[PDB]
Amino acid sequence: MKTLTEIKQTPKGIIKADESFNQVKDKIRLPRRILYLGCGSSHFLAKLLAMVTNMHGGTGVALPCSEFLYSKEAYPIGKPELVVGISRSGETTEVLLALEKINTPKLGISAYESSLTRACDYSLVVPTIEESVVMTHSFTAFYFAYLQLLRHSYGLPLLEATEVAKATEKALEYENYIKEIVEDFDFQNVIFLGSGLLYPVALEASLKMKEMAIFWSEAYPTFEVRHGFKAIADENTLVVLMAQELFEWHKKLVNEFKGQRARVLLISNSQQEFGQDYSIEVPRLSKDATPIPYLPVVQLLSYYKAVARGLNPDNPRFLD
Amino acid sequence: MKTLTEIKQTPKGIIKADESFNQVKDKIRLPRRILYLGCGSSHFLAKLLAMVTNMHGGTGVALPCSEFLYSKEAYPIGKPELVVGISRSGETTEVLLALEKINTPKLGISAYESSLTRACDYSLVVPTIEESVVMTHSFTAFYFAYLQLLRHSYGLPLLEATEVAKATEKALEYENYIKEIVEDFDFQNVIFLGSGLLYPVALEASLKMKEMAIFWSEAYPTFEVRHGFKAIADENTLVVLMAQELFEWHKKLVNEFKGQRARVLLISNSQQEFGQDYSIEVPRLSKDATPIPYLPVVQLLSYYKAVARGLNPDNPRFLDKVVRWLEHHHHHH
Repeated sequence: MKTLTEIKQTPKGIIKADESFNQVKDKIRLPRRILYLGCGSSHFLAKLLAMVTNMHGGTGVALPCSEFLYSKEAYPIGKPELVVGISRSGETTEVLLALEKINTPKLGISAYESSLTRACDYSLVVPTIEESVVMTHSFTAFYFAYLQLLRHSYGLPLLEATEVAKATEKALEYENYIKEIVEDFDFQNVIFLGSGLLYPVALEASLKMKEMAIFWSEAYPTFEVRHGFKAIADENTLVVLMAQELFEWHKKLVNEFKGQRARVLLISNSQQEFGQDYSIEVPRLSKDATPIPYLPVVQLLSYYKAVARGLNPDNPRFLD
Repeated sequence: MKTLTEIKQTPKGIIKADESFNQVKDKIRLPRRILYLGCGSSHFLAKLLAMVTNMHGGTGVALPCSEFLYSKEAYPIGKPELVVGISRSGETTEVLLALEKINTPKLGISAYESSLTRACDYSLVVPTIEESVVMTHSFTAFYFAYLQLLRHSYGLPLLEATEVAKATEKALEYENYIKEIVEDFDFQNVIFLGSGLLYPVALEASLKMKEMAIFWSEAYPTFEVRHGFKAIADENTLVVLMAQELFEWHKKLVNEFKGQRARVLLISNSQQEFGQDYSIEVPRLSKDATPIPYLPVVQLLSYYKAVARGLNPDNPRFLDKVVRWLEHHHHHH
């Protein structure tokens, strides 16, 4: 199955991403104020890219293309120096249409030379090929290429792509364990939790669940979940807590979910024993690269839950 | 049930909101750059307040208080001229914690004089009383109260509280029809849709479903749902599409959901035949005040779905009336 093969191509995708970055690094100088536009997974990727832009001392704003089209007055757009359009195919109509409205320099991110790249001042084509309807390793690949480009543009040191790729290899090693979780626990809904850069990862993981498994999935900033959303967590809920650094509040939060009889998978960059039901540790990376190894974990989890439900994640109902 | 009663108090909340505004209008001038901080319902309210700040030509940013505590560098915060903390009780620990780290002027929005109001430079206290763990009419009252303060600060005409309140009187007259939807369709999940100011209303509605009904509910910017999310809508799904203005893309979207066998409830300020299964027309208002009548409606829908499932929305399982943490990690003495 394509989806699984493509998830497992993640380490090679990082290497391709570094190559794509290198090809464009002197052609494209990312400015400080950047607007990011995408749909579906590419919107959650836009959010991630906006976050790292802020983290490096710029101003990053993301919104869905249709909100830019119909409700831009409601959003803190300001005066971006660059607008980034994102589409895996490069043929997403809404992205093309949003960018047509814009006279600002534009950059297109895609897996293909496409309408999108051909409509922009600049293009970052990351040739991670996916035949699945569901975006997997391309999300991660686009993210890494853009990370390097941002770092290069802001005069920061580059990351070591071999090191990042290796982190995703170590994450993919948890495949058999992830299978086991899906076998051990017949969960009926799932809550993904993350803060900062792990929040868009939570949003994307929850989308993988919807698309691949037609499943009840939710995503929240880590501690925000206590404020009413936790009501839907019980003995049939898996809570996937993702954190780069852990502190006493995460211990309490795991225990609060366990008190409602939910089971907790803790995914972290650091060993921490909070009594969680399941644990996956991924290698520590720089602050900005940190989310990268979490992606193939949640992609594998989503894939195996869809297969358990007798579904084909390569071509989901209703989806183009 | 206190929650029904409190939802029905929405008109009276608008008047009280107008009076809280009048009490502070000459003491507080809102600037152009404002950060909004809240949690749960008050976070979704913060998103609404940020949006109207942008609409009125300022810069409004909103994030959950815990994201400000632990991940603020990820957000386009900038250099706000005012930070607004929101908490119905005024005792939500994360609001106090976030505000303590801020040196800029601070405004507290609460239903009570409280830790929050004491910790801020200025306070917008709106005395809507709610006994339910679930926030309802206080959301709408705080919203209207702040909307006045923004227009006043920005030298704009004030809204007419009386007209806004009558708008919600009309919305509430849909109570019977709302039960009928619930009686009619045993839906197993719900998707709320809205664009701009109606998108936070969609998030809030979907939170009311979680809290009151312990139910599978989702919320999206209207046309964003098309990108993969629509996969979970089938014959067991109610799609609640809310829109001020209605156009051709709205028609195609309705039909796309119909083709998946879902049923559609259309809440709008007009009466158009788009193929929907259910229809609710709410009074038209100024563009910023437009979301106000939609709130009672989705609160009623959540309430009636809860009651049909035999649940108690005044005191949902697990939920805490005030969401708290130990505030000071060492008691200094």
